[PDB]
Amino acid sequence: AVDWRIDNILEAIILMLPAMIANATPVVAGGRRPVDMGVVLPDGRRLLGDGKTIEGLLAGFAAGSAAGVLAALASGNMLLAVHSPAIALGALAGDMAGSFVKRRLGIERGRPAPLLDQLDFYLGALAVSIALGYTWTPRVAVEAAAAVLLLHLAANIT
Amino acid sequence: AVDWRIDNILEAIILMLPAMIANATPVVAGGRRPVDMGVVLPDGRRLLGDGKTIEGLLAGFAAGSAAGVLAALASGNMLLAVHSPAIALGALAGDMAGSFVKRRLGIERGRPAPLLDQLDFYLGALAVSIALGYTWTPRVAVEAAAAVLLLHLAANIT
Ligand SMILES: Nc1ccn([C@@H]2O[C@H](COP(=O)(O)OP(=O)(O)OP(=O)(O)O)[C@@H](O)[C@H]2O)c(=O)n1
Ligand SMILES: Nc1ccn([C@@H]2O[C@H](COP(=O)(O)OP(=O)(O)OP(=O)(O)O)[C@@H](O)[C@H]2O)c(=O)n1
Ligand SMILES: [K+]
Ligand SMILES: [K+]
Ligand SMILES: [Mg+2]
Ligand SMILES: [Mg+2]
Ligand SMILES: [Mg+2]
Ligand SMILES: [Mg+2]
Ligand SMILES: [Mg+2]
Ligand SMILES: [Mg+2]
Repeated sequence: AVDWRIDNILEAIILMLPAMIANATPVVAGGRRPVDMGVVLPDGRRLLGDGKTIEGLLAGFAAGSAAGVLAALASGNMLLAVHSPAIALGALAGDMAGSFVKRRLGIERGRPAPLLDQLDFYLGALAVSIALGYTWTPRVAVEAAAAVLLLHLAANIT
Repeated sequence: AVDWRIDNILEAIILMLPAMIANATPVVAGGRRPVDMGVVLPDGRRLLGDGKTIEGLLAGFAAGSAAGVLAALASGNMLLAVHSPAIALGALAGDMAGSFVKRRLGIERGRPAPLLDQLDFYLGALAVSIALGYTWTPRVAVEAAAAVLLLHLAANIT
């Protein structure tokens, strides 16, 4: 069950799974057309870099929308099918905002920014869910962030 | 005033100011003897790197202890003079743990790891305060973290 007060970790995980899926899909869908059209800024660095492709955004968005159907059916909350596309967009925007910040700091495309690399999409998606009218408790907002960390390190321990 | 339930941002700021001061002091005190004795690990990277010096740790510890005297006098809570050295140590340990993680990821000494570079000392200090018996609310734990970010970006906007 998902209501407007996100106050347990399973409910956060249901709400956020479209974002997680939107964030993870571009690594398999590939892509080769950069969102930033290859633009370099006056600091010598790409605006976003090659890691952000238009095929990535579309597959991520498509995947997040499809997952929100599953979130809506699993939870009985049909609003999840309407909200999950917007949340997917926030996840995708936050991942790009993180790449933007890495480039401005001189961090080359692909080099690790620990914490930021794992949480940027979560923070964009979280921001959108709040713009949509959801209230998070701070504890469950922290737990979900740590659950994102645990699964990323869970993805790499396998 | 500082009690055992850290539940407002000013009380968190008083408790944490020794850690902030412990974390900031090594950048001026210099230092040239690495904590890691120059050891390189089998992955080819330094254990900690040159950025962690023994003079840094001592000046940081000294500074954090001195600040806890000010925290104890400002708040009327004499236990702050006893706790602030341990909290300073947690701040120093967390900053080293962050450098450790950067080296294992191939991030060279001094290259930016945004978020991690600003929060590692806060997380060590927070861990020690909880080991000491303090309870944080999640909201004030998040606020203080964002206040650390805001001041670091405040340090750089001046
Ligand atoms: N909008 C996106 C997001 C990611 N990806 C693909 O997924 C990979 C991994 O994503 P990410 O780790 O975020 O990109 P990085 O290669 O690490 O680049 P950056 O340093 O900007 O994070 C990218 O290389 C890219 O192949 C994509 O095509 N389009
Ligand atoms: N225990 C410490 C902590 C820091 N410093 C000094 O303060 C500077 C800045 O601290 P920090 O940013 O944490 O070190 P970095 O140079 O960025 O190295 P790292 O990549 O490991 O973070 C260091 O270069 C070093 O001169 C020190 O001497 N001893
Ligand atoms: K990323
Ligand atoms: K640091
Ligand atoms: Mg609820
Ligand atoms: Mg670049
Ligand atoms: Mg990456
Ligand atoms: Mg209190
Ligand atoms: Mg090294
Ligand atoms: Mg640094």
